[PDB]
Amino acid sequence: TPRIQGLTVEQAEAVVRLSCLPAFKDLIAKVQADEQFGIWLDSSSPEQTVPYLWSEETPATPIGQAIHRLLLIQAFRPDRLLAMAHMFVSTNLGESFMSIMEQPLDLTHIVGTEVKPNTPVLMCSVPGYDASGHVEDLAAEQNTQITSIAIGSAEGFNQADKAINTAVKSGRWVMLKNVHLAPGWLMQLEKKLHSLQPHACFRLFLTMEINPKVPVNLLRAGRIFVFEPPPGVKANMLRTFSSIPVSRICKSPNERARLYFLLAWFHAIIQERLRYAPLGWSKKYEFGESDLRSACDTVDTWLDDTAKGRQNISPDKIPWSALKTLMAQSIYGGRVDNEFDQRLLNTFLERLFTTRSFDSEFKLACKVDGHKDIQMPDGIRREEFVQWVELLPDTQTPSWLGLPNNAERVLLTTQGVDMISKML
Repeated sequence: TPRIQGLTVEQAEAVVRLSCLPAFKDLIAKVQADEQFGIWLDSSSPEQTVPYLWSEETPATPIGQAIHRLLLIQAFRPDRLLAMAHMFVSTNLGESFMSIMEQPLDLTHIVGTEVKPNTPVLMCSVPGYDASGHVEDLAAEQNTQITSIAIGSAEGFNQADKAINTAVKSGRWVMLKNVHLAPGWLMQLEKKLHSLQPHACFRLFLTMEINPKVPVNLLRAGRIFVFEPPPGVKANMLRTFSSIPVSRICKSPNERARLYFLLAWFHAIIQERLRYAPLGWSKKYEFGESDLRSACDTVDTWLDDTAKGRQNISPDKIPWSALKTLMAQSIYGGRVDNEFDQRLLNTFLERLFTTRSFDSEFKLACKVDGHKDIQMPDGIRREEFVQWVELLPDTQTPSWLGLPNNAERVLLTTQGVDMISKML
């Protein structure tokens, strides 16, 4: 592994890792002859501007050029490997091959026609996301009665059996909540379903969170439907503001809405900071909806005790140290194991939760991309806050979190080496 100027040791190792094939015998010579090679290495999207580095004697096919680009990128810039696998499959299978999935999933016709009656609609949902909105939208759009139930008891078992016996003849779209908590009942449902003769309009939605306790034969005979919470600080804040009711945030005093906005921003920034582990947190915790609910109850009761029904209080009147200590030691620092992670949560709360965050000068996230800054909306109402989070920029660098801007890059290169291993 030599030290090529402009190439890292890993890049030279990957050059050796591909250099057993006659397309790139003199790839070191080609790279050292390419003057704009460093500029291309610094490019934001190098896939569309791959320089001519493959050497051959014949006019190569577009698939050959695409795989030459893939070879060179795994040599040099492995971060863009997933996006150029996207355009590589676009090269040899059409650009509209995956254009349905870089697009919100059209569930309606697919579940109405492409799903067998005897194959239940496996309603997979990652924890933290609830997909009952989709089945409610479907039920509203066909305008028929739907029995959405929660399976958590023997009475729930009996009602589920009665509803299944009704729906197997009525042809109904029936959703069964949190079925992953009863693996034995799920096994019973599957082994009955394999012998069932369902209606041509009857399908079962099995809303589950990711657990390895599910029946493998149900996964055999199931129409899997995996969703995710859409990535984005904006998406997390909109989800938080959709879950939080309007009355609770509009209730007096008028700084309660600002405190809830601070809570939503903090929860969104930590939850988005989970997905860039290990640099965000040293391990993946579960900052969930119950954690947000505990935080909301804490701030609600402490602000109620402080204000005692006052329609306005001073920015210095708010128990900032009380909320800081409750967050860091009981709400979100309880699951924190390492003291380094505890200190990190403390520094988040020191920056965010303070009395200095009620003026126009303060910034929610300093040095976004080194030059831009984000400032709080000065409105005092939930409508103004939700308008500010609607009108946020679509771009979201890791400096929004506080991670350096190359956090997305290191996540991409870890995803690329995982792509290599998973396809191996």
